[PDB]
Amino acid sequence: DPTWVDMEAGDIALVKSSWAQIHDKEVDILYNFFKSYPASQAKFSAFAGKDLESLKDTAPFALHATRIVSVINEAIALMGVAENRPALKNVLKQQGINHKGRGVTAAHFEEFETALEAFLESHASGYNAGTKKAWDSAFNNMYSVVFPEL
Ligand code: HEM
Repeated sequence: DPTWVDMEAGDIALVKSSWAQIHDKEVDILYNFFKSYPASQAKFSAFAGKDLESLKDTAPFALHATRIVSVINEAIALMGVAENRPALKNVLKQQGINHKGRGVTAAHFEEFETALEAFLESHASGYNAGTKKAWDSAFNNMYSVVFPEL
């Protein structure tokens, strides 16, 4: 599994600022994920077997979208400060523990990354190779803690 490599401060800023451009698009982020990975939608109790076009703009869909984004928001808020590293790692570890119980794989997390990258490329103004590199570094570090729990 990946090895943690401390992020540069500028890369942390690139993640926080590009995130801020999409974090109020929770429903669209979830829709993009399930559109790109229908097999992931099949794992969800509220969504399996339902038509994705029907699910958008319903409360159960916004509810799950908000839950995911709540955790991402917190994790990204905890980045950049040494005294917050234990708290950040505990958020990440708990998500790994919780998802282990749901049969979610390392590749599934990478699929979520792939879809988010495409969404950031579509919606974050000024997205470029540096933005991509910064998120790659953030995901590497997330995986270093999450993958061993899966
Ligand atoms: C950064 C990525 C992700 C985050 C932040 C996240 C977060 C969450 C949260 C907050 C919940 C709600 C229950 C709880 O609070 O523990 C949840 C449930 C769930 N997640 Fe994720 N998740 C992520 C990625 C994934 C991936 C890649 C999959 C695989 C397809 C997945 C599948 C599920 C399933 C099946 C549930 C349970 C739904 C249910 O009980 O009906 N998650 N996740």
